[PDB]
Amino acid sequence: TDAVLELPAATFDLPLSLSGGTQTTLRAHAGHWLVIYFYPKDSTPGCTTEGLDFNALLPEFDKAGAKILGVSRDSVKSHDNFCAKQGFAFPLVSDGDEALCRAFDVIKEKNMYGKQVLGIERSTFLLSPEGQVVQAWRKVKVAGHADAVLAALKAHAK
Ligand code: NA
Ligand code: NA
Repeated sequence: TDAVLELPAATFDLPLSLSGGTQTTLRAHAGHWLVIYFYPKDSTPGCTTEGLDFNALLPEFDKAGAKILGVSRDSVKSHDNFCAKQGFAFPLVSDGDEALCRAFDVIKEKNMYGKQVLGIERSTFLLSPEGQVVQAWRKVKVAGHADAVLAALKAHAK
């Protein structure tokens, strides 16, 4: 009833490779809120701005018991380098095979260059403590975004 997106059951058990060398799963986050933000490419201007914006709000997400995950299809090593350079204190998922991206339907097509071109569309989601996707943002405008996500989280967590 309150879900805005339905994920295949298997999505929650996908092994998600993280920066730092461990794996997580969405089911492993049961019991707390999870923010999942998808971005197209490590170490580019918009993606760096977005990551820094979430990083600055980490104590506010903590106040709510929430965790954050950033997601792109860059490698674990790329993610480690991005986290170290920028000082990120949350993990990045290396979704190299785009399994998580496809589950959230963030791989979008554009007719460009006389081709059908597929790529990650910047998108964010709020996953409840019981694993429901209760809010989505697609074609994300980076400016103001992390603040808006935090506000929405607070409103939902009540
Ligand atoms: Na970087
Ligand atoms: Na969760």
